[PDB]
Amino acid sequence: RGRLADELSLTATVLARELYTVGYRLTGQALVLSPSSQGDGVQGWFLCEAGMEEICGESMGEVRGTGYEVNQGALRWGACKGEGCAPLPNNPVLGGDEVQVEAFRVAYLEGGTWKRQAQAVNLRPEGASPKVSALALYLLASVPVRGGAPAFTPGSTLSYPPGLTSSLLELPGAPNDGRLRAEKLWIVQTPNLA
Amino acid sequence: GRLADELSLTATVLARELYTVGYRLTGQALVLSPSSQGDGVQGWFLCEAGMEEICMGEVRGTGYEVNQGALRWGACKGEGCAPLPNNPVLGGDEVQVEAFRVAYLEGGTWKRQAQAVNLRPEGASPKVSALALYLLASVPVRGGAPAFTPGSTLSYPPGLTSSLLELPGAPNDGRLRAEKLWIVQTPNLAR
Repeated sequence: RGRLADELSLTATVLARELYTVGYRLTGQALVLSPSSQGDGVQGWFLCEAGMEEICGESMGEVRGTGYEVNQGALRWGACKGEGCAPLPNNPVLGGDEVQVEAFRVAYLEGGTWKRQAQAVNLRPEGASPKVSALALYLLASVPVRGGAPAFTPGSTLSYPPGLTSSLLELPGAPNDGRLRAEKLWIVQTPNLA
Repeated sequence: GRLADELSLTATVLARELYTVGYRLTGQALVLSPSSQGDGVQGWFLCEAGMEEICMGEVRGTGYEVNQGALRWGACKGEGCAPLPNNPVLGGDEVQVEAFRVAYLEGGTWKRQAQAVNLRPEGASPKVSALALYLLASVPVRGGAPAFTPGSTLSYPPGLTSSLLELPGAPNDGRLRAEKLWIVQTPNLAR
């Protein structure tokens, strides 16, 4: 609980709902993961079925894309239509003001091993390549608080699934600036990529 | 602003959920319960595998209302289940949610009144094309903020008004206030 924790929970509900659908009834490129020291990027595509997803409203039987990235302390989102469309991530989700997003990490689970590396998933009639069963997403954010907060250790509040470690996620340190910090790790199943 | 961003995130969560109300459902799909003191909405839909994590071939319910300065959500499983709102979405502490309102669009006319939507194989009764949702929230801010007028920042569609929504006043208590109006299309309730 806490205002910032509640905002991170909202953010996770938005991203999880969107990413669960990636690959849905799709042939071709379904996911691209672009981890970097500056923040990770994730793009995904899926086929729209009428009635299921709001953004599909005008794209029945058509491919849609989705993308998330962090830039200048803000997590941003974009959406597009068309096979292989490049989302432009210009819609604010969280941060870039009082709230600073200090880390955004995405790892993936392939055959029981967690990885964080450049990766593209292609769905072929024979199957997915590689087979990705889940994504792990991590956010660290900070905000000012009158009187300061004690120094926060990223990773200290997480419950990891089997095989996932702070070392893989490359969690940053926290600058000694008195700000209130909160973090969130969440796992999103990706049955359409598996 | 930070509070505006928190209202945007909340709107996204609610929209994505309410858009699915009525999906492949026969029977009661939606109940709207407005009041001058705050609105409630409940809805039901069929779960199809691979649509959502929480979901196969079973009816689910979903509900929202404000209680004690928090917008809360509830869920249930089963035909006719009551989704008792039991978890905070936004507010209930530093953030206070002061108003939640839901209106509906029926044949070109925006309405806000007690209403249930029923779905039959032939179609919906009444035929609801969209919902409009409104939130007002406040937070403390060092140095205070000026007096806010609810409705003052909204872009309304034609026929939707502050009077229709029964928007409240705001006290001149120095808290920072923000509001959001958003429209959710409801094609499953329009067929």
